[PDB]
Amino acid sequence: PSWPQILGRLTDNRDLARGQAAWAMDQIMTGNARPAQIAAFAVAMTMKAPTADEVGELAGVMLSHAHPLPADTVPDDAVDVVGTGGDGVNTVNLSTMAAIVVAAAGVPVVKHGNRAASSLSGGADTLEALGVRIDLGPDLVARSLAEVGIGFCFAPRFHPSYRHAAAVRREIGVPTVFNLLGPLTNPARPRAGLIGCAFADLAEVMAGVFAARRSSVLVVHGDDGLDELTTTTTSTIWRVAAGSVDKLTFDPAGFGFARAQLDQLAGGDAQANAAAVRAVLGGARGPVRDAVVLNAAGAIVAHAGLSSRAEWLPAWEEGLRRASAAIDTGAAEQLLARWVRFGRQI
Ligand SMILES: COc1cccc2c1cc(C(=O)O)c1c(C(=O)O)cc3c(c12)OCO3
Ligand SMILES: COc1cccc2c1cc(C(=O)O)c1c(C(=O)O)cc3c(c12)OCO3
Ligand SMILES: O=P(O)(O)OC[C@H]1O[C@H](OP(=O)(O)OP(=O)(O)O)[C@H](O)[C@@H]1O
Ligand SMILES: [Mg+2]
Ligand SMILES: [Mg+2]
Repeated sequence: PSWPQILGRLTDNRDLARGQAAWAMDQIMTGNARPAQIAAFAVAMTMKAPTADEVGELAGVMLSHAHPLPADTVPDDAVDVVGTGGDGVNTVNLSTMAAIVVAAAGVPVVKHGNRAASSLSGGADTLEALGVRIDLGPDLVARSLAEVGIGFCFAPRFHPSYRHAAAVRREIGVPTVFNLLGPLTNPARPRAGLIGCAFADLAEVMAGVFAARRSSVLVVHGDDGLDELTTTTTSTIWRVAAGSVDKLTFDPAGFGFARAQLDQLAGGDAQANAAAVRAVLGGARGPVRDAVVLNAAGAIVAHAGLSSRAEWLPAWEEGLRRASAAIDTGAAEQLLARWVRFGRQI
């Protein structure tokens, strides 16, 4: 296999042969690819229309190189709440806030995350500003998960070999298939997730990757563009269970949610977004709480889907009760405090 062969096949608008995407990602991850080759590959794959098989190969290589968590430290029902980013909206950190709430409801959360790429403050940035340790290695993440109920896998800590691809990703500015890989490469490999995708035309492919792994995942794209379940309008959900993908449209109005405006969800710097987390966890009502509860509920629905018995509407009703209760009882607020204390005590 070679760069001219793979790039030629992609530029000819052909799906790659089995193993080719994997070979390429492996070249990229082993420092053997020129930035020009990485960029050509990312761009060519994106414009060809990536297949689930191809993206799966990419994510598989990354996982094969990632730092794993210690044996038997991640429960079978752990969940992730993470998105591609790239929605261009600069919101409050909805996935991060939802993840705290989900963990406080008693669902084990191992969240994959990163700093901002285009937004003013990404999940990792806001967590850091809240006093949460984002730098923990495999052993200490496993401990955070066991002791606090949530661990955060900072992508750079667990995927050091991806630095070459990351550089190119940042240099070229344009979203590509690489923008899908974060949510697909949680090194703890949780089997459930609420997974945001900013790119409507790539969400189905993301869902196919999770389907191949037999994860229970809702891949979500707000019809306003959010890489989250939105409250401003409907969201498209690619529902993954039992190895197949179902496309659904989701309407919060069905659950008594009032329509919000996008600017009601707007974010600021790390300090402002940290303040927004504190506000929601302290019981402040309004648009941000609503979107947090909705997304927390969706992650709980993904978790419910790990069972073959799971029913969609009962799961949403239970997810919503559980997310609201986790905030209202103070569990979410306390969990954050305990998470901060945990990190200060290593
Ligand atoms: C130094 O910057 C980094 C170090 C290690 C990893 C990553 C990284 C940057 C990005 C990124 O550019 O956002 C990134 C992304 C992404 O969303 O592109 C996805 C990933 C990553 C990384 O590893 C897991 O899957
Ligand atoms: C928590 O409840 C769930 C979580 C995740 C997925 C599903 C789900 C429930 C149902 C369901 O309505 O029994 C469901 C159905 C269905 O049987 O209509 C079909 C699917 C699904 C799901 O994902 C792939 O295609
Ligand atoms: O700068 P952007 O490309 O727009 O990305 C914004 C954040 O979105 C993704 O994280 P994540 O979904 O984990 O959560 P946060 O905003 O939602 O809570 C990404 O890793 C960034 O941290
Ligand atoms: Mg998000
Ligand atoms: Mg977002």
